[PDB]
Amino acid sequence: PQITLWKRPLVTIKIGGQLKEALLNTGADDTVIEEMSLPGRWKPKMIGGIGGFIKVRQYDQIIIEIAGHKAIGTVLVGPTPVNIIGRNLLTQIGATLNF
Amino acid sequence: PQITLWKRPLVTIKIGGQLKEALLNTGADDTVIEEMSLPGRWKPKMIGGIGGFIKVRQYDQIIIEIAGHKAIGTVLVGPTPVNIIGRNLLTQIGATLNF
Ligand SMILES: CC(C)CN(C[C@@H](O)[C@H](Cc1ccccc1)NC(=O)O[C@H]1CO[C@H]2OCC[C@H]21)S(=O)(=O)c1ccc(N)cc1
Ligand SMILES: [Cl-]
Ligand code: NA
Repeated sequence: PQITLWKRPLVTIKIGGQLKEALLNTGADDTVIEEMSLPGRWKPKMIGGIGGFIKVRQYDQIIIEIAGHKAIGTVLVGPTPVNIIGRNLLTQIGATLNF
Repeated sequence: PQITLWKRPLVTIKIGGQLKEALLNTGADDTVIEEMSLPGRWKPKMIGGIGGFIKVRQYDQIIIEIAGHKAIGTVLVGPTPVNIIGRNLLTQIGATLNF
């Protein structure tokens, strides 16, 4: 796809069998999803956004489908205003910015 | 150009006579720049993301040069940790996400 930016670049994702909406976010180093259950152990992470730093749960090697594209990588879980797909998974699906 | 997302998509911008580095941010509706003076009227706004909200000044009809391409639109000025070029200006330079 070639996605223009007149609207939010929202796509459907699938994680743990569940469809969710998420924003493709070139401004995010990391993928951050709202509270949900994920398998395995997690490790601590602090991430800094516009308003300050927060604690999140870091899960590694999570299978996620993004707009029909398969990715396997790190997902952060915490109080984000919207689910965000960051560069760690945008690279896996081959996304680029073009102008 | 085509910008890969292995690293943060940083570009040079010219705004208010000043060169700055900024992040191309498809996850942001509005452009937000670190504290600086801009001409004309403004009004206060609150914007929020991970870690909460910050108060900014909203300036309308500001010209920015983004990696060489001139665009005009609203610029928010405030204590953002990173200068961010949001969709409101990315659209004007014809930026798309491709995968
Ligand atoms: C949270 C998003 C819905 C919205 N944001 C833009 C977003 O891309 C920020 C943009 C950004 C980038 C760096 C620092 C602050 C904000 N990225 C961000 O918080 O990413 C976090 C997850 O990965 C980590 O990598 C970057 C910080 C972490 S935001 O900065 O909160 C925001 C809200 C409204 C406007 N107009 C502009 C920005
Ligand atoms: Cl267009
Ligand atoms: Na103005």
